[PDB]
Amino acid sequence: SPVDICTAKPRDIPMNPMCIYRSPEKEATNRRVWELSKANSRFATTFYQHLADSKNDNDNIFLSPLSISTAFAMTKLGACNDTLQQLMEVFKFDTISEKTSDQIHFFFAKLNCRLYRKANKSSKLVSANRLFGDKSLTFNETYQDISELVYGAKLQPLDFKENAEQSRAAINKWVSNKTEGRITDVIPSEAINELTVLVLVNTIYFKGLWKSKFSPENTRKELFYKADGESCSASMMYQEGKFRYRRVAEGTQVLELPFKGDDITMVLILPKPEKSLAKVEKELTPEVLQEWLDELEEMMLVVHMPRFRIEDGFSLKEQLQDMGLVDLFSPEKSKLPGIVAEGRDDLYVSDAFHKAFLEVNEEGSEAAASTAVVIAGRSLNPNRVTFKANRPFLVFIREVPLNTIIFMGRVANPCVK
Ligand SMILES: *[C@@H]1O[C@H](CO)[C@@H](O[C@@H]2O[C@H](CO)[C@@H](O[C@@H]3O[C@H](CO[C@H]4O[C@H](CO)[C@@H](O)[C@H](O)[C@@H]4O[C@@H]4O[C@H](CO)[C@@H](O[C@@H]5O[C@H](CO)[C@H](O)[C@H](O)[C@H]5O)[C@H](O)[C@H]4NC(C)=O)[C@@H](O)[C@H](O[C@H]4O[C@H](CO)[C@@H](O)[C@H](O)[C@@H]4O[C@@H]4O[C@H](CO)[C@@H](O)[C@H](O)[C@@H]4O)[C@@H]3O)[C@H](O)[C@H]2NC(C)=O)[C@H](O)[C@H]1NC(C)=O
Ligand SMILES: *[C@@H]1O[C@H](CO)[C@@H](O[C@@H]2O[C@H](CO)[C@@H](O)[C@H](O)[C@H]2NC(C)=O)[C@H](O)[C@H]1NC(C)=O
Ligand SMILES: *[C@@H]1O[C@H](CO)[C@@H](O)[C@H](O)[C@H]1NC(C)=O
Ligand SMILES: *[C@@H]1O[C@H](CO)[C@@H](O)[C@H](O)[C@H]1NC(C)=O
Repeated sequence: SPVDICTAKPRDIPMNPMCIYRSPEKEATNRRVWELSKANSRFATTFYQHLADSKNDNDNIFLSPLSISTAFAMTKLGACNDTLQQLMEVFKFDTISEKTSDQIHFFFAKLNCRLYRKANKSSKLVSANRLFGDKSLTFNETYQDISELVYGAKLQPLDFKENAEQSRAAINKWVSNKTEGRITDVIPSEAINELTVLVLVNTIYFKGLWKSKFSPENTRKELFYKADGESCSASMMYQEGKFRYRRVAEGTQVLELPFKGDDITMVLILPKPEKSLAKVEKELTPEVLQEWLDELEEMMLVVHMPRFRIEDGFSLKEQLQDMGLVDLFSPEKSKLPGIVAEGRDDLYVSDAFHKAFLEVNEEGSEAAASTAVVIAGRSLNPNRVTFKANRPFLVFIREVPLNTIIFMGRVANPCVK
């Protein structure tokens, strides 16, 4: 073969983007891949807190932080100066020993190969990345080749200048194809206009089978009482088995439900019966979570968990700006000269969107998500569909061997609307 970046060694691919940043001084590939995972999780939890804090406590939250990271790592390929430094610091890519910014993508390809280049039994875990550039412009060749080489991202030309809305529909349909119909409207209406230069897209799809499934015979319907609202119907599944469990500080229950193969698991964090999720969420760090996992012991238990689905869609502009990502979104100060032929400097991100889906039932779980960075479109207002319910719990879908948070969120409403 020409190249499988997966087997390749760091001194093989000539992965040399426009600008490089050196992180201040504060196997080697395998240890760096483990370091990338910690970065992603610190980004995950920190990002989670800002998102949580901007939403109602009784509303659902669901996302793929990995997706986001990937999408903005692709965006980082043509960044420069403070925009390059900001991307590095916000996604915690500057927490790895290797100071070079160009090295990050290499380990991200390693990480991605481990994740999605096995296709391991009863654990469909696939990912697709794509760049959608205006059809009249000329993209830097090095940028295109590296984006394809590292992220598997080809550049599909779309007429943004004359057919913006047709282009948006084309991108949403591409995302729909890669997520099995789960993600249908990543880009919201009017996000893409006539001046849109490029859209960077990531998508992840999961479908797992439970290692120990619930039987539909034992599933029963029961009334769920919303915050102040009325009641709704929720389908509660039941099962009795041996699960890795632990009740940590303050009556906080941590339960792990493995997927066939044991490489991918779902983790549930339920706050004490009366208490809220605010404390757990406020003190939520990667290290806290790792401590909890380390305290888990196998144990016979009865599991009552709902059969449900939750979708969540939002802009990421607010939260990332608050986290330190300011330059990228400013027309005036954004620096992305590695994308368009002739090192073009007037590009900035107008908005970035995320749409995630989660479905849990008797046979297993299925998740999907998509991130999309729009360069030079219109910046709109986050259309909030605040759906309040009660007594929420945390959900995490992780890859065990690779220390990776794929999906993450809060299920507050288990009813079927
Ligand atoms: C998104 O769009 C896609 C279309 O663009 C949709 O995909 C369509 O999905 C259906 C199934 O869901 C699929 O049917 C299968 O077709 C198989 C193979 O097609 C290939 O045909 C020859 C060889 O067979 C290839 O050379 C040819 O190019 C075909 O198509 C390409 O296939 C690749 C993958 O092989 C495609 O996908 C890419 O895959 C890569 C992975 O590296 C990555 O995930 C990409 O992201 C992904 O895009 C690519 O789209 C295709 N390229 C081109 C240029 O077209 C059949 O082999 C298969 O049939 C088996 O299954 C049935 C069902 O159970 C059995 O009954 C059959 O017998 C058969 O089983 C076999 O039986 C043998 C006995 O003879 C036995 O020995 C053997 O082991 C096996 O058991 C099945 O019919 C469509 O082909 C596919 N469309 C296209 C155009 O390919 C997708 O649904 C869309 N998603 C949404 C949500 O809309
Ligand atoms: C496309 O981007 C590549 C880098 O990703 C540019 O190539 C660089 O060219 C300048 C020459 O002045 C030097 O910095 C290096 O020789 C090249 N590589 C690196 C690592 O920077 C190339 O100029 C860009 N092409 C266009 C037309 O914009
Ligand atoms: C960053 O900006 C300065 C000027 O603002 C420029 O001279 C330099 O080439 C840029 N990139 C790096 C890697 O410093
Ligand atoms: C994972 O298990 C199934 C066995 O049929 C298959 O998809 C694949 O061969 C296995 N993955 C690897 C890494 O071999």
